Amino acid sequence: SSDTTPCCFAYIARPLPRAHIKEYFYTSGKCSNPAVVFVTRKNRQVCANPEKKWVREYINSLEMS
Amino acid sequence: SSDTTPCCFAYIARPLPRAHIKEYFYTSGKCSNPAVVFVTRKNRQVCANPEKKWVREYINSLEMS
Ligand SMILES: OC[C@H]1O[C@](CO)(O[C@H]2O[C@H](CO)[C@@H](O)[C@H](O)[C@H]2O)[C@@H](O)[C@@H]1O
Repeated sequence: SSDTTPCCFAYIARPLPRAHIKEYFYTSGKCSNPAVVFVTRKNRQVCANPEKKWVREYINSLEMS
Repeated sequence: SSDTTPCCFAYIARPLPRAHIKEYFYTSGKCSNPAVVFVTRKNRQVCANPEKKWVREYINSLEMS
């Protein structure tokens, strides 16, 4: 794209409360870091590390319904 | 909110209409590519090459307020 695209340069260090998260997306593969961005129920966006167990677990849960 | 950072990975190929732009900013030094972002009246964030004459001219005009 010739528009900006979001990248993550820090990850949240501890799990967000699951119940506060309603969506996720992956940042572009063009970014220097892989990242998951969780979207909260107050529509905040939070960067997280795909390598972490809780992150993969949250993703699996979000795809379950 | 958001802890993502906007980055640019391609530049618009032709000059944006000057009339459509309401401000600019430089992308973060965290991003791998240097870029100017022109923000349009409808809030597009368009990436532009800081080396191009039209980009520098537009910046200079925005700084004149
Ligand atoms: O139009 C969608 C998309 O394009 C950007 C470009 O970075 O993000 C994409 O990057 C990768 C391609 O490397 C794709 O996974 C994916 O479509 C996007 O993350 C971005 O402007 C836009 O989101």
